[PDB]
Order: sequence, then structure tokens, then C-alpha cells
Amino acid sequence: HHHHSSGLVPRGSHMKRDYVTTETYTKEEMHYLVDLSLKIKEAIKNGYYPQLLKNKSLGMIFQQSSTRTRVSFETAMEQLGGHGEYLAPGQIQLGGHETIEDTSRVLSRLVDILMARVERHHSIVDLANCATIPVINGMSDYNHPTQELGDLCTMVEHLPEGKKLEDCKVVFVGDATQVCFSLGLITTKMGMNFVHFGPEGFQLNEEHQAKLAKNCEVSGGSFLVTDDASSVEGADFLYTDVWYGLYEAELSEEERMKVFYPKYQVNQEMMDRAGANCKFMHCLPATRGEEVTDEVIDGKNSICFDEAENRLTSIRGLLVYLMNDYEAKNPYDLIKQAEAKKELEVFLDTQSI
Amino acid sequence: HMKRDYVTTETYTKEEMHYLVDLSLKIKEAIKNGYYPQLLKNKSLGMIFQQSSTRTRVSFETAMEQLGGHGEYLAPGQIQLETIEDTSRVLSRLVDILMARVERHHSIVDLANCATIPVINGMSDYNHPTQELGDLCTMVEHLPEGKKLEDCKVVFVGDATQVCFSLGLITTKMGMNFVHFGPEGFQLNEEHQAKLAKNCEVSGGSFLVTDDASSVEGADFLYTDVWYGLYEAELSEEERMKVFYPKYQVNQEMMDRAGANCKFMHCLPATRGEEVTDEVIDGKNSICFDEAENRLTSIRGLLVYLMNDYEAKNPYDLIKQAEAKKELEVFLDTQSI
Amino acid sequence: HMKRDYVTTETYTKEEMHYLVDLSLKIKEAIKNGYYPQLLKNKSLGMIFQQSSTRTRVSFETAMEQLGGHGEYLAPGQIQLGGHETIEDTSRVLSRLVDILMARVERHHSIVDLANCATIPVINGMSDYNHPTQELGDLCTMVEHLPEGKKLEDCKVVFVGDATQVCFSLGLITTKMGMNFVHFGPEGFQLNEEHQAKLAKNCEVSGGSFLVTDDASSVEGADFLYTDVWYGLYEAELSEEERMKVFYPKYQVNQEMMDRAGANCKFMHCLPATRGEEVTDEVIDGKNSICFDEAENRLTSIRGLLVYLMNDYEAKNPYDLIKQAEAKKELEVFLDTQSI
Repeated sequence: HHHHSSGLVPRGSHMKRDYVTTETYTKEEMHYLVDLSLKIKEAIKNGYYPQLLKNKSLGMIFQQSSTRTRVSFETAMEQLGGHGEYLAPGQIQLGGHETIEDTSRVLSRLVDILMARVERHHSIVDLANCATIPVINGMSDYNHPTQELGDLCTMVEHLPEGKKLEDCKVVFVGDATQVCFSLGLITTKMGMNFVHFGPEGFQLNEEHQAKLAKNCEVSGGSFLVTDDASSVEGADFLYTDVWYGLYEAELSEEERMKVFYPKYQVNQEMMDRAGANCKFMHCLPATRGEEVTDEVIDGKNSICFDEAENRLTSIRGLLVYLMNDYEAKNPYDLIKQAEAKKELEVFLDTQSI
Repeated sequence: HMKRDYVTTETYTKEEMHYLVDLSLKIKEAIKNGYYPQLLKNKSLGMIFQQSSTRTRVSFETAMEQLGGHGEYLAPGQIQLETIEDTSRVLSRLVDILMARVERHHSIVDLANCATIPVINGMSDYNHPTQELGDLCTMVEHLPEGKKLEDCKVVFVGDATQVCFSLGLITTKMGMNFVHFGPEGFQLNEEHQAKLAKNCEVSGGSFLVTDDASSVEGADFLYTDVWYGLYEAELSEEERMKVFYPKYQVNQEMMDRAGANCKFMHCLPATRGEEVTDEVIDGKNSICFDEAENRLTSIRGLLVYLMNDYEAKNPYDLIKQAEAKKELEVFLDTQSI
Repeated sequence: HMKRDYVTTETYTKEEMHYLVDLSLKIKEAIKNGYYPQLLKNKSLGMIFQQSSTRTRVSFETAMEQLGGHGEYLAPGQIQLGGHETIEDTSRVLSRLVDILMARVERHHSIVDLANCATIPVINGMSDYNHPTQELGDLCTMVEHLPEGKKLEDCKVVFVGDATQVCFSLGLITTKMGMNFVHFGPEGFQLNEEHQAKLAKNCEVSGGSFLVTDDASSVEGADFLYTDVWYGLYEAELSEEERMKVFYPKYQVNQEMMDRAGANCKFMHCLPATRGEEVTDEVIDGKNSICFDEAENRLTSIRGLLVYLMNDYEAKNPYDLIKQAEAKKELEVFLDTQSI
């Protein structure tokens, strides 16, 4: 161990940068990312595939399979001229008998950048701390930062009418999942008005609100209540996730229904209560009938699928940022490069067995 | 809608299939000779398997690489086929084209119907259309002597597997002479022959019998698959032998009975000793491995077609594209954090 | 004979290995500095694992990408090497679907069966017998680390512990290069006479050496100290405190052991390492540890190995530039003029 302290963020490096949570990024930095991500989107949307990552190898570590997340990366890489390497849940070990210190050190010699969908957050940062190459947090038990950004992009693309974002209201209904926390962590970052409404039992905790509070002391934001049918009012965006528990204390079936199926379900009535043109968001996958009725999710005001596409939109740009940044800081000697190339040419042109 | 799928060859005309064979083969000849046509640069294909299939996987994964693309493998469990409506809708935003080796055919078409991107049927419980085409290419490459195809005889021996049905579905499409011979219990059913019949009412084809050692005669191509059942009533070891090991096994005698230069075909994998003896499959008249290579030959071209087709219909604004590119350049050249 | 495989370094001469090291390293330096030699454009490599191995998988998968190619992963179950479909069959059809083949096989016999029946080059990811793609990664590593007017042919490489295939391979390659090899290890776990027979044969050609049992003396004057793990043969995977029983007297690489060897004896481990067992942390994380460079070189070497085998395959099987040119025009015209 470092014998220090370290909780939830990684030690920074002077020569590389990670993406473990948005707590390490400023409002302006996130703005940069959204613009970059979106400029790239518009290029690819129109047939130009920016080869910003030619020949670069990304290692993907999953401890819990996630198709949406996997294909998003695997694809983002291809479009930009690179490759995504899938180390299936078992394929890897991460902490199986070989210390993360070891795994991190050797992975740094074999790929150009790292992403990991880890079970316990602690180990995603352990990885970010011990690797010499950029590390991205696919999602932990704590937050989902690659989603915070996908959703930021989505909201930007959908402001309706001279609301400037800083004055939009984003409301999250249901369980305090990491998706939930992340949404608050990002909206407050951007100086918006956030609110998590949800059952006395399943609200974001004081230790979490502590972080949200800190955010607004800097941006001009806000948060929270418990009494539904009132905090949804005037919402510009209504966001929900699923009711299952914590992939360990989960699936009580009719027990989920017990706690949430009074209110907490996003139906047309709930939608209307919020606003005439309140757009609906869901990180998917959605159990239709539970946290949201079909008429809403398949409705004219649903953007959950644009949002879905934007999961890629944002990882596309996030990869570019981290790599570009890594190259400054670690820039190639154009001379050494030129010689290395000639040396190789000559060898190939002249030697054989 | 503005796109096209490949779920069964029932939706394709003889001429369209001809196109495909030609395209597939022209591409084959280029790659055979060191030119790799980058027709799919940067395009992402999502591969959904519900039953692992290495031959089918590596075929696609490879086809994509050669054409400048990538194949993404969603392992049997990795995926899910969340209502298909949802899965289809969001997959359409993350890849350029889709292929799926599905257990129940119904769901492969549900996918094709709900996706906005082209969908390809890796193989269902019903048919195997990406094999119909691989095999067409193979037969074309092997006509011997002023037979023009439309007048070749293709004979399938054994169980009425989807491979079997597909073979009939394609040979009749092209106006050839098809025949499935096989045990009273395991012949293509009337609902299936109905389809075959319909094909010939348009092409000039033919089909079927039960009595072996006679329908093989004059065959130009002798084709078989394996005797196991339907991956669920995965038939009995010595019970398979019970029904098929009288005749129904392709041995030299059976081969000779068919024709002097009747070529042998098998979609593989082959249980040697059962549906075919080694002297046949490893024989001078076996093309089962060219056929194998052609599994790729055809998906190579199939992918190109669907994509090209998708681009017409959904063509890029060269202007919007040019600006989008400049915009990006400027941003990268001037902005940082 | 119109293609070449890489199953063991017993088929390669010292000079050939030298070629490989040079090629591998020239490529390394190019990539190290931002030039990605596209020597394998559009080429497809099929990777067959029967026992998952992330380090080996991502090494290949990556090597291919850098060189303009692709690595296809046939997971342990995905494939079947000898599953109801004879290797003869599997080999024949794999040869029509990829450009080159690698396989981490359980039983060596089947890796060679594959090499024999495939028409495309075959690489041995690692069998129960040897680990040839590691022999080369480690050769590169030692070259990059000679300290001081020792020329390699006169370096001493010492392997401590169990006679694993990694062990055998190390001796197989160091003797190949005319170096001084030694495996020290417990009376029960030394390289056998059938194996030393091969090592001997190597030195009758290169000027090498090998072996003892008494530790704290054969380590002396070592330029490289190398170890692997104490588990058994992925089947008699030993015993927890039974491994310790046999090896935890000596046979553990600690600073004392390191010092005993030499002032600047560099430490090597093919990884993964069970820290505390075959090596203490102060050693593996020490100033004289190169085990991580060595790790990077696993790729450094497969990078070049793939290039050699493919280049070699193209000589021998060269494209008709004319046929190629026409094929291309034919295709263009078809695409420019035909539709449905």
C-alpha cells in the first residue's frame, strides 16, 4: 500500500490524466469535453471519421459484463482508427493473485489507455494510481462518470427555448443509484438545479449531498426533497433508473414494488405534472411498467435513446482528450522517430533469413 | 425502410442473388491477389451469438478487417435479445450493421424489423441464408463442362436441417434441379416444399424423393449435413445410426452411383464415419473446404452490398461533412484545457 | 516448406534468432517513437486459447493493431481444436479464414499437429512443453541489459525453482546463443536428463553450459537471476503449504540471494509473481529488477515474430502483381457500373 490514506479519487500524475470521477474536472474542462465530443459527433454523423487514435490500443476490463458499455468503446475506437481489447470478466484477474500494482504496471506496457467496469470503486482508483497510462472508469459501485458526460451532451442538445442550462431543472426519481449520484454530481458541476426525490429510505446520503453542496458553493446550483408531486414541477428534464438494489441485495420482486409503486413511477400524469415539454431521460435498460410506463418512454418527449447514442458520443471524445493530453507530456522525438523509421526500412530492405 | 436486411433469400430475386455472387467473387479475386478493397472503412459490425459459432464468428470478424472495418462480438451471455424493441433501437445508434446467430428465427426478424440498420441472419432454427450464398458461389466456381447451372442437379442426403432447407431454397431460386432424399420421417415437410414449389413456378426448378440409390444418379453436387437432431432433441447416439446408417451415408459407392465427377459438399463440421466416409470427404471430388472458405467469400460481399445499399438511401451531405471537418480541425488546432 | 512455423526455437539457428531480436527491436524503437510500421495491413490472426491468458492475449491483439492488422480471439470453449472435428479438419479450414495462427494449447502434441496440418504459419502461445514466444521476449530483454563489455555469449543466466516450461525454454534459448545457463533447484524438481540432453546438444554447437543442485554458490557471478512460480503442473497444482515445504528453505529470491549473485545482477520473472514466495518484494520492486521491461518485451517480440512469419510466408507465396492489378480494375468497374 502507499501507507497514505486515499479514498475515492486517484493520486494525480504530472504526465498523464485519468477519468475516475468528474470531481477532478472543472466546469470549463467539462465544457471542453462536451464541445470536443459534439464536434466529433457532427463529423462522424456526416461521413468524416477523424482518425485521432490511429493504431492506439485500448484495454477494456470488465468485472461485470456490459454490452452497451463494451460496444460503445469497441466502436468508438474503430471509428477513430484504433482498437478495443476485451478482457472478459474472468479473462482478467485484477486482484486475483497478482497485485493491482503488478497488473497495472504490466498493462501499461501493453496498451495505450485503460478502461474498467469494476465492482468495487476502490479498485478502479487503485488502477488509475498504479498505471502509467490514462485510466477511464467504466462504472463502479460509486459513480458512472462516462455517463455523467453522455448525459451532459444530451441535455445540451435539448435545451428548448432560451433556457441556458445553468437555469434548467433536472429531477431524478427513484433509488439513489450511482447513476443518480453521478447525475447530481454533474448537474451541480455545471451550475444547474438538481433534485433527487425518492423514498425516505433511498435518498442520497448526507455524505453524498456533502459533495453536491460543495459543487454548488462554486457553481450556483441546488438539490433534493422527498415529497413527490411537487418537486417535479417546472422540471426541464425528468430522469430515472431501475429499482433493483445493489447487485447483491437486489431483486425482491414485489418488494421493489412495495416501496416505489405508489408514486416514484414516471407515467404521463407524472410527466404532465412536471412540465408541458419536460424531456424524459433513462440510462437504460428500462423495466417498462415499473419505473416508467410505455407511453412515456416511447413518447414524443422521450430522449432516452439519443442519450443512449450519446453514451458513445462522449466516450468517443473522452478517449481523444485523454490521449491527446497524454501525448503532450509524453511527446515523440521527431528526429529519433525519423531515424527509427529509416533504420527499420533499411533493415527490411537488406536483411533476411 | 431506407435500408435492407438479409434474413432469408425469399426476399431476393434470382438476379439479385446473381449480383451478390458476382460482387462476392470479384472481391474474392482481389483479396486472393493482395488487394484489400477498403469498402467498409471505420464501419462497425455488431455480432450477436446466442449459440457460439467459431466458423461463423471468425468469418465475420475477418471479413470486416479485410474491408477496413471491425467486428464486435457480443458473446451468448454478453447480449440479451429489455424488449427487442429497445435492444434494436439502441444497437442502431452504436453500430453500422448487425448480424445475429439466433436460436429461434422469430427473434432474428423481430430484430430486423425494429433495427434501423441492416440486419443479417447468422443462422436460425429455420434457415441459414449466409450459407445459401456461400454455397452458391462454390457451385458456380465448380460447374464442370458446359453445364450452365440452371441444369445442374443438387442432391441433399440426410436430415431435413435448416442447412438442407436453405440449400433447396437457393437452388430452386436459381432454376436448378433440387432433391432432398431422406427417411420417411425426416424429409422436408409440405409447408416447406410449398415454398420450394413456389420458387420453381418462377425459375424452372424441381425437387425430392425417398428412395435413395436412384435419386443420386446424375447428381452434379452431393450435399450432406449431420444427423444429430434439433439442438434440444439432440438425438441419441446409436439412435441416429438406427435411422440413417442403412443408406443415407455418403461413401465412395454412393458417390460413384451419383456420377463420375459429382463433387461433394458439406457445410461442416463433419462427423467422419457417420454421414460421410473419409475416402469421400478427403477425396479428389470433395470441395467441402473451398465451400468453407466461401463462407467468408460470401459474407465479405454480403456486408458490402448491405452497406452500400444503406448509404444510397442515407447519403452524406458532402457540404455538411466538409464543414463538420473544418469545424473539428479548428477546434482541435485552437482549443485546449 | 512454403511457409514456416514457430513451435520451438530448436528449429531456429543462433543467427536466425539474432535476426529476430534485431527485427523485433528495430520495430520497438519505431513504435516507441511514434511511427507505427504497417507491415501487416489487413492481415487476420487467429488466436486459439485453451487456457485463458490475458498477458498473452492482449499482447497479440495489440501487436496486430499496431501493425495494421487484427487479432481474432477464439475463447477456450469457442474453439475445440480436437472436439469431434479432427485437427486435420480444423487446421484445413482455419487456413482459409485467417492469415496466421497462434495457439496456447494444453498438450504440446496438439500445437504441432496444428502446425503440421495448417497451410498458414503457426505460433506456439505456450504448451505444457515450452514457451518459445517467451524465450524471444526474454532474449530481447537481456540484450537491452548487458552492463559493461560483457557480450552476452559470456553472461551467466541462472534459473531458481521448479523445472517449468518457462525454465526449460530459458535454457533452450540461452544455450542457443552460446551463453552460460544453470538451473538450480531441489533434487526433485530439476530439468530431466531427456531435457538436459537437448541443452547439451545446443552447447555442442554454441559454447554454452548448465546446471547444479546446491544453491548459494551457483548464483555467484550470475548476470541474470530468473524465477517462475512454485505451483505444479496445472493438474497437480500442488498444495499450499506443500510448495513452501520444498522450496522455502533456499530457492526464494530475496536481497541476500541477490547480493550473493552479484552487485548488479538483474532480476527476471515471466510473471505473474506470488510475492513472498519465489521472490521478496524488495527484490522484484528493486533497482535491479527488469521483470517489467521483460513483460513489455513479451509484446516487443511477438510484434517482430508476426512480421517475420508473414514476410516469410509472402516470399514463397508472392502475389501476381498483374493478376492483382486486373482483379482490382475488374472490381472497380463492377462497382462503378452494376447494381440491384
